[PDB]
Amino acid sequence: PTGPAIDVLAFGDSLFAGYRLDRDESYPARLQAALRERGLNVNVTNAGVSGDTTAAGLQRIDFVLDSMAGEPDLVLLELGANDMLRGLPAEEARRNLDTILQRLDQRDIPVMVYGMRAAPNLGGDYGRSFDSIFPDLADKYDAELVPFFIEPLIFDRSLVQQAQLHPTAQGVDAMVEQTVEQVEDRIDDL
Amino acid sequence: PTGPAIDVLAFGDSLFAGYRLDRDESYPARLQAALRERGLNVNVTNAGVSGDTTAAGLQRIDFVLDSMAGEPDLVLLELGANDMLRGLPAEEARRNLDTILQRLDQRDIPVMVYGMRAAPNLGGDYGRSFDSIFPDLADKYDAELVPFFIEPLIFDRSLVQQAQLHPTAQGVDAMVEQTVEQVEDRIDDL
Ligand SMILES: [Ca+2]
Ligand SMILES: [Ca+2]
Ligand SMILES: [Ca+2]
Ligand SMILES: [Ca+2]
Ligand SMILES: [Ca+2]
Ligand SMILES: [Ca+2]
Repeated sequence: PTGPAIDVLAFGDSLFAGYRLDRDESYPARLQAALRERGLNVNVTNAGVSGDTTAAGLQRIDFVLDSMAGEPDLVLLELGANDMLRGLPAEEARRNLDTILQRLDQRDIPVMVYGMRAAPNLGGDYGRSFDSIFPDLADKYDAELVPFFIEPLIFDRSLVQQAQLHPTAQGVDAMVEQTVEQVEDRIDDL
Repeated sequence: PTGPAIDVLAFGDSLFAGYRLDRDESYPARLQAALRERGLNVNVTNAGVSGDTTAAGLQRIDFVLDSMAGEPDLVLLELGANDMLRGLPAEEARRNLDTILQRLDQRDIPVMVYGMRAAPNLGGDYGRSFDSIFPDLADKYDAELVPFFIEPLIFDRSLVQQAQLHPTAQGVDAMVEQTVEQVEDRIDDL
C-alpha cells in the first residue's frame, strides 16, 4: 500500500494463465494479493498463456512488453514445461529462453527465472539437458532463479486438478508386481 | 505351462487397454506373462477400452462375454476411474458396476474387483461415496477386491507418462506461499 506502484509482468504458460481457474484465482493474481498483504505496492499483470512453448513466448515477448503502459519493473519468466511435455528438444527450449532473456537484458528489465523440471519418466539425458537450462541461463543473465515453484503440487496431490494416469511400460510392470500374488492365489482356487 | 488352460478376461478402461502402449506392454499381457512365469497355464484376454465409463462397460459386457470361445474362468473388473475423472455421480458408477456384477453373477463367472480411488482434490463427500463402491460391491457379490493397483504409480512418478499439472485454486495458494518470500526480497531491491 505505501509508496509508488511497482509493475511486475508475469510471462508464462498455464501455470501463470490459470488453466480452468478464474483470473483472480491464478498465480499472478494471488501473488499480487500476497505481496500487497506484505505491504508492497505491487501490480502483477497476468501474461500467462496456456499451451505456450518457449518458442511461442519468444514470438510474443516484444508485443507484450510494448503493449504495457510503461516498461515493467520486473518480469517473472516461466516457460519450458510445455516444451518438455511435448518432447521438443531441450536444446531448443534453451535457445528460445536465451533469446527471450536477451531481449529483456537489452531493455534493462530485470527478470526472475522460474525453473522447471523434466518429468521423471523421460530420459536421463533429456532430464539433465532440460533441468540445467534454468540455473545456466540465470547465471549468464544474473537473473534470480525461483526454484520449481509447483513443488507443493508434487508433495500434495489434492492441490492439482484431477486427470488420467497412464502408466509407462515399466509402470505396468510395477502394477503386475503389485497384483500378481493375489491374482495367482485366486486362480489357484478355481 | 502344466495343466489345462485358464481363461481370464481383463475387462476395464485405459489401465487395462494400455493407453499409448503396445499391446504386449499392457497390464493384461504383462500379467499373463507373470502368471505363466509362476507356472500357471493362463491366457488373459485384453478387453480394456480407454475412455470407458462404468456405463460404457455395462453397454458392452454381454457382447464381450458372448464373443469369447468359451465362458471365461475369471473376470478382472476395473472400471470407475473415468466416471470419477469426468465428475459423473458416484452413485451412478455404483449403479452400473452393481449391474455388471449382477450379469456376471447370473452366469456364475467369478470376478476380482479392482478398487479405484477418487482424486484427492475432489470433495470428501464424493470421495467417500466413490471409494466405498468397490469394497461394498465386493462384499455383496463375494468378489475378491484388488486394491488400488496403480498405487505404485502414486509412489513413483517416473512410472507414469508425462502430462500437464494444473493447480486448483488452493494449489495456486501453495505456489504463492512457496515463492512470495523470494519475490518480496527481489522487489525490495528494485
Ligand atoms: Ca468461480
Ligand atoms: Ca515503475
Ligand atoms: Ca528500458
Ligand atoms: Ca514398441
Ligand atoms: Ca475353462
Ligand atoms: Ca456360466
